[PDB]
Order: sequence, then C-alpha cells, then structure tokens
Amino acid sequence: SHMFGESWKKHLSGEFGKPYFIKLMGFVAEERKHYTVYPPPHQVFTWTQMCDIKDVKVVILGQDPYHGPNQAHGLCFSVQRPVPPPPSLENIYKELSTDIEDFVHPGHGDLSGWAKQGVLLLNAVLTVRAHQANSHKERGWEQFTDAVVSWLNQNSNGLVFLLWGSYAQKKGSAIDRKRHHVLQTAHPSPLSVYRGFFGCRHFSKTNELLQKSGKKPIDWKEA
DNA sequence: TGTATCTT
DNA sequence: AAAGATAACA
Ligand code: NA
Ligand code: NA
Ligand code: NA
Repeated sequence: SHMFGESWKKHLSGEFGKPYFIKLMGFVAEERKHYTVYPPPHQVFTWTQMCDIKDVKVVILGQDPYHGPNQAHGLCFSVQRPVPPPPSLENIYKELSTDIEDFVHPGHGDLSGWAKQGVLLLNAVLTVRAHQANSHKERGWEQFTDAVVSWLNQNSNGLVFLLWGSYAQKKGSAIDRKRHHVLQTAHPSPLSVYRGFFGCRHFSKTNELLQKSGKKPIDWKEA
C-alpha cells in the first residue's frame, strides 16, 4: 500500500510486531467502524513520506491531529488545499511574520514544503475521534512516537526539536539536551497561544542553530 | 457556540 | 479519569 516511507519503515518496522502496536491499530480500526476518525487511514503516516529519515533536521511536535472534517492529513498543523488554515495554523503564520521578516501569509495551509526540507511534522498522538481533541491519548501512540524520537535522538546529530504544548513536551526527557537543541513553548491553539507561543521566535532560533551547526537553514517561506 | 491548561 | 474552572478571542 505504500503508506510508510521506505527509510522510515526500515528503522521503525520493529514496532509493528510489538503487542502495544498491534493492539493500538486494532483500537483505531474499531473506532473507525463506529465513529469518524481523523486523519483517513492512508494519511496517518504522511509524515514518513516527505523526506528520508536521515535527512531530518528539525522536528516539530504537536499534540494530536485536527479533529474536523477534511483538515488533518498526517502532517502536524497542515491542511490540504482548498481547506483554509485552522486557527492554530493562522497563529503559527502570525508568529512567522513577526519572527521572519521575509515571511508573508502563503494563502493556503499545506506545510508539505517544510516537510520536504527535512522538517518532521509529527504529533505525539496520530489519530483522533471527530470533534474530540486528544480523544486517542494514552492508547499506544505515545510509545510509537517515543520510538520515532528515540531513533532520531540516537542516530542523528544537532537536531532542533520544537515541542509545542504539554503533551509534546512529554518527549523532552527522551532527548539528549547536550547533543540536540530542544525549544519548548505553548501550543499555538487559540486556547493556549497566549502562554508563550507568540514571541517564542522558534523559527529564527531554529535557523540560527542550524547555521551555527553548519547546516542549511529552513526556508520557512517555501511552503 | 468554536478553537489548551489547570484545579479539584 | 474526568468535570469544571480558567483563559482569549472570533
Ligand atoms: Na509491547
Ligand atoms: Na474513519
Ligand atoms: Na493535524
């Protein structure tokens, strides 16, 4: 079915044979059979399809997917045309235009162009029941996305991790703070953006850190 | 009504 | 665990 990127499957397929993951996917399937679950099944792992795992430079970690129709498509905070940017993404764009002087609102919500540059656009929980934020927490996704973070922590060098919100910040303990850069702030949702996201300057700080590590910076305007 | 984080 | 409070801004 070509839903998992090859390089990701190579390093993460060990999780597929573990009971927690088997039982997790059974739970999601039972949810789909009685409720609407987002994103659609072929888009749960879009974040594996945008770049090689060895080419990841930045990890943006959010909480869980958008819970409204036609919004989530497997890249955190992104929406496919023609759906308008949800409030969280409008807040991201709004921080981008104060933080990055060249950034202007791109007129859509598809962040695939960041992912193609090596920005991993991950959520801690990768499915959600329609209309109920974080309804699929504590079911097994956190152990899977822990394995993602742990692989990058151990096999990469000089990554920038942006942990947005309390649930994403639970991954901080798994990251070697002397070998990677961890920036943390509040979630960009309107319900929390006022607790630090506006003013966090994570996008310029990310490029500063990449620069100093001798890596190419993210062109936040490309997407 | 719609989109987190804290307290009990 | 979860209801309700707190929070801000359409
Ligand atoms: Na297990
Ligand atoms: Na479904
Ligand atoms: Na999403």
